[PDB]
Amino acid sequence: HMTPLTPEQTHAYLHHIGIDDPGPPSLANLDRLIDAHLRRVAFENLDVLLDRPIEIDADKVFAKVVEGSRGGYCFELNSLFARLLLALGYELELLVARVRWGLPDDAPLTQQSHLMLRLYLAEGEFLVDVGFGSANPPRALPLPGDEADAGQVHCVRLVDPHAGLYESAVRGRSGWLPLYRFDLRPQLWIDYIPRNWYTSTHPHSVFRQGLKAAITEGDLRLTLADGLFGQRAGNGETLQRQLRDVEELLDILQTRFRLRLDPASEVPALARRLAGL
Repeated sequence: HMTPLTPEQTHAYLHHIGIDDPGPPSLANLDRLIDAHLRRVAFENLDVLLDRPIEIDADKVFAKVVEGSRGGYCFELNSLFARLLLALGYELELLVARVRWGLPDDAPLTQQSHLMLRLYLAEGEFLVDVGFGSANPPRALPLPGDEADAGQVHCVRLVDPHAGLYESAVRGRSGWLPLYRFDLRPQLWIDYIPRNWYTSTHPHSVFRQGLKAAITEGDLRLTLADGLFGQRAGNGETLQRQLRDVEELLDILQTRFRLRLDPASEVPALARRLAGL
């Protein structure tokens, strides 16, 4: 069940991401939480690479992220963030999407396989995502946005009114490039159990095939794709560098991505696993 965090949990989470007083529900306050979360809590699949189970129950993700100083992927980060938002008094529904990022509109259908959130504020409805990784938006997106506003590079658009089909997209030269497409059917939390099981254990899951990590630092979105370290200014000049050795990779994970890795029970096994990347 999707129930809010406890007060003690709320406090600790807020402190972890560097917000002292979150203020009452509003778009400005929501954006502050989102921005702080993207800078503190990395998107990462390290546990999947260690063949550790990804558990999505509240207390388990809480302990991993807040108490353990680790990140996770969409079913971990967006569910835990949803529970914080519920505890802060926001009103939301869970949504699910089919991921299209980096695919031509020709490519076949993809699985419903990303969790994101629909927020109902007095001032309008917003799509909220802190768990999409490299291409994650830096703020809450009005649902839908305004395609005529050039400031809105990320934009939610109704693409098939008949089918109630929306996309979260980014402004391209050749048109809008979808991150993912979805309809507005609210989701029950238990229906993400098979979705999470699939991404964490299915041998064809992209999360089992290499390292993927992302975090916001300064003006930049930092990413790792296996040993390739990227820094994207967000309008999209990106500098990239192949990391030289596992030692460099491990140092960057612990510094730039802010991950706490146990020197005995994690780092040695990770050094071996990452060496092939």
